[PDB]
Amino acid sequence: KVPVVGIVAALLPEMGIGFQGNLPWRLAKEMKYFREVTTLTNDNSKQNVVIMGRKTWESIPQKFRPLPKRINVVVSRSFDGELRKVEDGIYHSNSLRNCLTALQSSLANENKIERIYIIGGGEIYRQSMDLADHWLITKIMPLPETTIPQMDTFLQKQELEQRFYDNSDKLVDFLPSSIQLEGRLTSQEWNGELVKGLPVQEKGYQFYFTLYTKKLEHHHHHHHH
Ligand SMILES: NC(=O)C1=CN([C@@H]2O[C@H](COP(=O)(O)OP(=O)(O)OC[C@H]3O[C@@H](n4cnc5c(N)ncnc54)[C@H](OP(=O)(O)O)[C@@H]3O)[C@@H](O)[C@H]2O)C=CC1
Ligand SMILES: CCCc1nc(N)nc(N)c1C#CCc1cc(OC)ccc1OC
Ligand SMILES: [Mg+2]
Ligand SMILES: [Mg+2]
Repeated sequence: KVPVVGIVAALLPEMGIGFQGNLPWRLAKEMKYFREVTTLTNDNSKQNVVIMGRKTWESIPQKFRPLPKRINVVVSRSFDGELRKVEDGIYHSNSLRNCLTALQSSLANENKIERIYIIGGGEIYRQSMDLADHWLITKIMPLPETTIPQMDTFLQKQELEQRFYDNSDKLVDFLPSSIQLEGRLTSQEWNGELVKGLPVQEKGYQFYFTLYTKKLEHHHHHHHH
C-alpha cells in the first residue's frame, strides 16, 4: 500500500553510481535534492523510510547517520531478523524483501509511513528492480571539459528500461508538495539517448532529475480462493 521508490544518482551513459565504496562526485545540489525528497512528506504526521545496504551505511559520514527525520533501515545478511530496532532511528534487517513486507503492515506501521525509499547499494538496487514502483534517477553528464570519473558500480540500465518508462513529465507532481526545483522540464539528446527532466549544473556536471514508473502490465492471472 505504501509506494516503494528507488532513488539514485547515476552518470550516463553507463549509469555508474560508485567507486571504491564512495560516490564518484560531490554535488551539493544533488545531495540537497536527495535530502529534501527523502525527508519531506505531504502528510506532516508521517515520515519516509530509507532502506540501504550495509556497505552504503558504512560509507555515509558518521556525523550524518542515521539520516535525520527518516526511518533508517540497514540490511545485512548477518543481522538477526526481518526488522529489528537496534537504536533510535535505526532498524536492522537480514532481508530486503522481508523488511519491505514488514514495513508494509498497517498494523506495524500505523499508516504513518508515506513512502519507502531504497537509497542504495549497487547490490541493493540490483534486487530492487522487481520491488520498486518508481525510480527517481538523477542523470549526471560530464560537461564537455569534464573528465569522466572512474567507476566500479553501476545501475542495471537494461533491467530499468525493460520494466519502467521515462515518466519525467510527472516528476513535479510526484515530488513532495513543498519541494521547490530550479529547472523547467527539458528534453535533451546526449550521446544518442533522450534525457528528460529538470536540469541543474554544478561543478563539472549537468544533471537532470527524472522519474521512471512501472510500465503497464497485462492481466494474466489474479489469485482466487
Ligand atoms: N550514486 C548513488 O545514488 C549511490 C551510490 N552508492 C554507491 O554504491 C556502492 C555501494 O554498493 P554495494 O557495494 O553494492 O553495496 P550495498 O550498499 O548495496 O550493500 C551490500 C550489502 O548489503 C547486504 N545485503 C545485500 N542484499 C541483501 C538482502 N537481500 N538482505 C539483507 N542484506 C543484504 C550485504 O551485507 P553483508 O555483507 O553485511 O551481509 C551486502 O554486502 C558505493 O560505492 C556507494 O557509493 C550508494 C548509494 C547511492
Ligand atoms: C548525498 C546524496 C546522494 C544520493 N543521491 C541520490 N539521487 N540518491 C541517493 N540514494 C543518494 C544517496 C545516498 C546515500 C549516501 C548519503 C550520504 O550522505 C547523506 C553520503 C553517502 C551516501 O552513499 C554513498
Ligand atoms: Mg540485528
Ligand atoms: Mg531478501
